[PDB]
Amino acid sequence: DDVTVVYQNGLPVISVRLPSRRERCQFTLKPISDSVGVFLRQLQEEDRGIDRVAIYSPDGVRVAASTGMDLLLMDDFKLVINDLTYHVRPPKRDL
Ligand SMILES: [Mg+2]
Ligand SMILES: [Mg+2]
Repeated sequence: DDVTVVYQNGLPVISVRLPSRRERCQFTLKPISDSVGVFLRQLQEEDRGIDRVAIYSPDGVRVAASTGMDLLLMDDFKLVINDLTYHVRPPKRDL
């Protein structure tokens, strides 16, 4: 039921269950040009049931929206969607 990150054709695909449906949904991101803020906006656009979304470091520090997805994906992070927190573990890719 978690959030997964899987590279397909060289790009990260992030799959998540959103609050309003059981059908999981996947988001493909461009690491070098998309930011954290872009991903969060896509989540909100996909599900109007989302009131709150944010990404945190494993230590619980909020990640800036302008941070590139490539930088975020170098390590674990937390994704908060409404009242649920997901621990996300991306595969270690160089930089
Ligand atoms: Mg995935
Ligand atoms: Mg991280």
